[PDB]
Amino acid sequence: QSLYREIHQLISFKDVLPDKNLLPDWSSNKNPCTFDGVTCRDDKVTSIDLSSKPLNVGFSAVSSSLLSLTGLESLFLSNSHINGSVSGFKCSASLTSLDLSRNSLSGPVTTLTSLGSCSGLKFLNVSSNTLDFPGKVSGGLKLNSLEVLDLSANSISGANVVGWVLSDGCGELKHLAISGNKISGDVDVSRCVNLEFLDVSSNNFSTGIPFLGDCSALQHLDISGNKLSGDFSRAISTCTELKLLNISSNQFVGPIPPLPLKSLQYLSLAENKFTGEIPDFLSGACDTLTGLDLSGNHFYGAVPPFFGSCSLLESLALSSNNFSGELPMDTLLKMRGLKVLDLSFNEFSGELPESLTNLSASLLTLDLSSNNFSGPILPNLCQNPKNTLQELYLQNNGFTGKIPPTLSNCSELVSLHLSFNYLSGTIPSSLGSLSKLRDLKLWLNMLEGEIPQELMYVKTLETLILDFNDLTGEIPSGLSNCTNLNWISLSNNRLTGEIPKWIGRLENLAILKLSNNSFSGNIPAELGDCRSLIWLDLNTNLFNGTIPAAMFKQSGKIAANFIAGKRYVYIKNDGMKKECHGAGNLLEFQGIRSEQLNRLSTRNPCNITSRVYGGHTSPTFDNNGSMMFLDMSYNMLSGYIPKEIGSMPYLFILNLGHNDISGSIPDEVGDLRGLNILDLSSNKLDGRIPQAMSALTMLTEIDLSNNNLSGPIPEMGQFETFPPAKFLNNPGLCGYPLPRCD
Ligand SMILES: *[C@@H]1O[C@H](CO)[C@@H](O[C@@H]2O[C@H](CO)[C@@H](O[C@@H]3O[C@H](CO)[C@@H](O)[C@H](O[C@H]4O[C@H](CO)[C@@H](O)[C@H](O)[C@@H]4O)[C@@H]3O)[C@H](O)[C@H]2NC(C)=O)[C@H](O)[C@H]1NC(C)=O
Ligand SMILES: *[C@@H]1O[C@H](CO)[C@@H](O[C@@H]2O[C@H](CO)[C@@H](O[C@@H]3O[C@H](CO)[C@@H](O)[C@H](O)[C@@H]3O)[C@H](O)[C@H]2NC(C)=O)[C@H](O)[C@H]1NC(C)=O
Ligand SMILES: *[C@@H]1O[C@H](CO)[C@@H](O[C@@H]2O[C@H](CO)[C@@H](O[C@@H]3O[C@H](CO)[C@@H](O)[C@H](O)[C@@H]3O)[C@H](O)[C@H]2NC(C)=O)[C@H](O)[C@H]1NC(C)=O
Ligand SMILES: *[C@@H]1O[C@H](CO)[C@@H](O[C@@H]2O[C@H](CO)[C@@H](O[C@@H]3O[C@H](CO)[C@@H](O)[C@H](O)[C@@H]3O)[C@H](O)[C@H]2NC(C)=O)[C@H](O)[C@H]1NC(C)=O
Ligand SMILES: *[C@@H]1O[C@H](CO[C@@H]2O[C@@H](C)[C@@H](O)[C@@H](O)[C@@H]2O)[C@@H](O[C@@H]2O[C@H](CO)[C@@H](O)[C@H](O)[C@H]2NC(C)=O)[C@H](O)[C@H]1NC(C)=O
Ligand SMILES: CC(C)[C@@H](C)[C@@H](O)[C@H](O)[C@@H](C)[C@H]1CC[C@H]2[C@@H]3COC(=O)[C@H]4C[C@H](O)[C@H](O)C[C@]4(C)[C@H]3CC[C@]12C
Ligand SMILES: *[C@@H]1O[C@H](CO)[C@@H](O[C@@H]2O[C@H](CO)[C@@H](O)[C@H](O)[C@H]2NC(C)=O)[C@H](O)[C@H]1NC(C)=O
Ligand SMILES: *[C@@H]1O[C@H](CO)[C@@H](O[C@@H]2O[C@H](CO)[C@@H](O)[C@H](O)[C@H]2NC(C)=O)[C@H](O)[C@H]1NC(C)=O
Ligand SMILES: *[C@@H]1O[C@H](CO)[C@@H](O[C@@H]2O[C@H](CO)[C@@H](O)[C@H](O)[C@H]2NC(C)=O)[C@H](O)[C@H]1NC(C)=O
Ligand SMILES: *[C@@H]1O[C@H](CO)[C@@H](O[C@@H]2O[C@H](CO)[C@@H](O)[C@H](O)[C@H]2NC(C)=O)[C@H](O)[C@H]1NC(C)=O
Ligand SMILES: *[C@@H]1O[C@H](CO)[C@@H](O)[C@H](O)[C@H]1NC(C)=O
Ligand SMILES: *[C@@H]1O[C@H](CO)[C@@H](O)[C@H](O)[C@H]1NC(C)=O
Repeated sequence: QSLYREIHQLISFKDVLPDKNLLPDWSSNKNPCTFDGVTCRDDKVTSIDLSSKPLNVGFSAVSSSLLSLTGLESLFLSNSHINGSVSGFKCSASLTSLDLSRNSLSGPVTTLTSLGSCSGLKFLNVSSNTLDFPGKVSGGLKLNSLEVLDLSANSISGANVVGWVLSDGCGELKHLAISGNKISGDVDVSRCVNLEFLDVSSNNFSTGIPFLGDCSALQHLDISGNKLSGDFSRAISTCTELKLLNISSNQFVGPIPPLPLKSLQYLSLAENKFTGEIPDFLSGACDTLTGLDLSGNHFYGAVPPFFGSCSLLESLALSSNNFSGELPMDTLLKMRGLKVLDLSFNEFSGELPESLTNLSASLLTLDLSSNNFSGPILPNLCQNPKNTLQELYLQNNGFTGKIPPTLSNCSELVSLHLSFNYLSGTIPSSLGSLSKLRDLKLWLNMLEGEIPQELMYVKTLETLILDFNDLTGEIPSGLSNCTNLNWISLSNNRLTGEIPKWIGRLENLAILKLSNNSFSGNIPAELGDCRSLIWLDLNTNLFNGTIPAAMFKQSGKIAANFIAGKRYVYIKNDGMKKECHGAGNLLEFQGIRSEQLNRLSTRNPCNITSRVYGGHTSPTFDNNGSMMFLDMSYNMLSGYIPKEIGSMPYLFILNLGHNDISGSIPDEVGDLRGLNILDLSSNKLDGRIPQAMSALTMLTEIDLSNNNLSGPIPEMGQFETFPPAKFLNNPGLCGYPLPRCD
């Protein structure tokens, strides 16, 4: 046996794969110690790693072939497209680690009890599978030799499952993760005297806090992501060695209870309902504290002063509370090690004390957004050379004055967010010297001047958001270089010129919003060479010419992906203030408060109060793909609607109102089976509403008023839902909701 067995066992596995090419250098009459994925010691196989290879075989193929291999010590099959479920099998006494994570194992978690045939198994990872819990609890896992067990991200829903895992003993257990399930009930790890790591986060625990007993070895405790309301302080009081405590995203209330700080490195109480003010007793942790997160509560007060002793604190998150007072920098500068600072969403007032520039060479993220500050953006900022700052967020404050050009000295800057302020002046050209910047956001300020040509010197830029400023001039040609741009927005400015034809060279452009400006010219067919475009808002401009049929070629071959994951707001235009134009205004909204959109009142006649949608971007498709949004109302368009208009299936919205468009509504509009909004009012359209539109099943708003249209209204579909107003000022038109055809 020995070799003969080793090779015949491995090739038998290979020979059951559906794609034997996945193990190309495995072969007969050749030593396995030369195989990719194999590890050998002294010419004997000791480990097999076939992770991230789509083997597409059942576990039964693994147990008989690989797990029975004599002398095998570890098997790694993570993300290897193994399905089926565990059953009994001869398991060599040498196997100590099995990793079956990110696979499709199924069935009750009681299947795992048969892994007890591996007398030496100490590390089991079956996370990110689909194991469920038998409706009823019974027996135990009965793998009481394990030191490490990860059951996370399965489909386990039940009560006292934790009790089940540990029923028959846990003396040896050192690491237990069960996050990402729907487990509820009680957690009693008091008999697991060696437990050092407990992750019961993102579960369905809503009763009591886990019982930890002596807690004489616990170093990592993560109970975040539940609905826990209780007295965790009592439960963790005896925990002498705790290094990390994450209780975020729960239902905890009240002031900060006492804690064991003698070894605490990370502490998060975020996303609860704690009240009060940072107690002084927390100073005892500054000897060891590396990360603090108090964000998302109801705390108040000012950054207490003892934080100077927190020399080790690498990150301070205090956002979304009721903190106040000038920047307590008298303390911050003592934080030699601080690298992330986040005071956003408080009421820290006053100006920026000039001594900030020192901390700009140790920090990597500075977030003062959505506060009450006022005063100039310190020009001397980033004077201390070797400025490592990567992100600057000062939006939604009371900051006034010119945009400092010194900001070009933060050579490592990747995101600059100064929106929602009262910043006057021009946009510094030195920002072009920010060779790594990806996000420039300065909308709703008082920024005069033209858009710097020097932005061509930024080969990384991705987003350029400058709405609601006093910008003037034309679109700088230099942006043809920013190949990676995916989100340009210049609305509510006084820009002029024409949409440059080189707009098509940006194969990453997903969003282009240019409303309430003084642009002009025929719309460019080149926009049809934008393979990422899903959002094109051109309303309230002076464009003219007819509509290029060629701007709809990419429909069907779009893949929107670069765009997903950014906080936004969509403001639906109410059909009330005729002074307000467009379907709606989509706007980036990272770090700004929804409660400050009223600042637009003096800049926009739209009654925003009614409609404000938001969230984080989540494109609907991935391949396939087509434009989702398309607004061009309140321009000087004319000619006939190209029948290519109806080639965008994922299209939600379509506004072509208040123009000079004629011809007959193409019968392709009925093909837009995702259409929720359709505006074509105030035009010169003739013909009949194509009965093909009766196939539109998702129309929530339609408007065809003020045209030369004639004939019947489709009695099928949704046209009977809509009111006469949406069909008025069309003499020939008849049919309910209009009068019957005489
Ligand atoms: C059970 O298996 C699962 C699935 O493998 C496993 O969960 C995964 O753990 C890894 C780390 O072990 C996670 O990936 C890490 O994630 C963060 C960013 O999210 C990074 O810190 C890590 O990158 C570091 O390491 C890289 C090389 O190793 C470096 O290039 C890099 O600079 C960083 O230093 C790393 O990517 C992963 O997200 C999870 N979850 C998944 C994949 O769903 C789990 O740990 C296993 N359990 C046990 C007990 O081993
Ligand atoms: C997370 O845990 C909570 C409580 O720990 C679970 O909520 C409870 O779920 C049960 C099981 O479905 C509900 O029972 C059902 O209730 C109604 C009457 O309320 C009745 O029609 C059914 O016969 C059934 O017994 C129970 O009401 C519910 N209790 C609550 C919400 O207070 C919850 O389901 C768990 N999972 C999730 C995903 O939240
Ligand atoms: C402390 O606890 C918090 C809350 O549990 C941890 O933040 C959480 O981090 C996880 C990944 O570890 C995030 O999960 C992912 O989230 C998205 C939803 O946005 C989802 O698509 C994925 O399925 C995935 O689960 C989770 O969002 C995030 N939660 C929050 C509120 O930010 C944090 O990492 C913990 N820190 C430590 C040091 O333990
Ligand atoms: C296109 O952009 C321009 C410039 O932002 C908008 O003009 C300005 O619009 C706002 C919104 O209504 C006006 O503010 C209002 O002013 C009056 C008195 O001035 C006051 O009673 C209201 O409470 C409100 O503050 C602003 O005056 C107005 N002025 C000028 C001179 O342009 C325009 O409305 C935008 N159009 C669209 C459709 O968004
Ligand atoms: C589209 O408009 C351009 C530009 O005209 C100017 O801007 C318009 C929005 C409108 O306000 C006009 O009164 C402006 O003059 C037209 O191109 C020429 O524009 C020049 C002035 O720049 C004018 O002397 C010419 O007569 C215009 N037209 C021609 C054929 O020479 C353009 O014609 C307009 N229409 C189309 C279909 O392109
Ligand atoms: C790509 C991303 C940057 C992001 C914009 C999208 O990913 C976003 O999520 C989408 C799919 C959102 C934004 C605005 C929302 C519309 C609100 O404006 C209405 O008036 C209603 C009317 C009606 O309620 C119907 O549901 C549709 C519609 C147009 C809403 C639909 C979903 C939205 C379209
Ligand atoms: C495990 O996964 C495989 C696919 O990876 C499943 O087998 C396939 O089942 C479909 C059903 O139509 C067939 O068309 C495929 O040809 C099958 N694959 C083959 C024969 O290689 C299998 O059913 C899954 N389930 C289990 C329990 O293993
Ligand atoms: C908590 O937020 C409240 C508002 O909800 C703040 O109240 C105002 O704070 C300013 C600060 O300059 C005072 O001038 C106002 O007088 C306060 N309002 C009232 C009605 O008195 C408050 O500052 C925050 N609380 C703390 C403790 O910082
Ligand atoms: C950081 O700021 C300093 C001071 O403003 C800059 O130093 C000057 O840089 C310019 C660049 O053209 C040189 O011509 C000057 O000679 C420099 N100073 C002196 C005294 O000669 C420095 O360039 C900035 N660094 C950046 C933006 O990376
Ligand atoms: C920015 O774009 C311009 C064109 O708009 C680039 O001009 C290039 O010049 C080089 C020689 O320096 C030529 O080989 C290229 O053909 C030109 N065009 C392109 C698209 O590369 C300019 O180099 C670009 N770069 C910067 C830093 O401005
Ligand atoms: C915010 O700043 C303004 C002046 O800009 C001041 O009147 C106000 O009291 C400050 N505090 C709050 C909580 O808004
Ligand atoms: C604007 O919003 C207010 C909020 O109360 C609403 O009552 C009012 O009718 C709206 N006005 C228009 C013109 O839409």
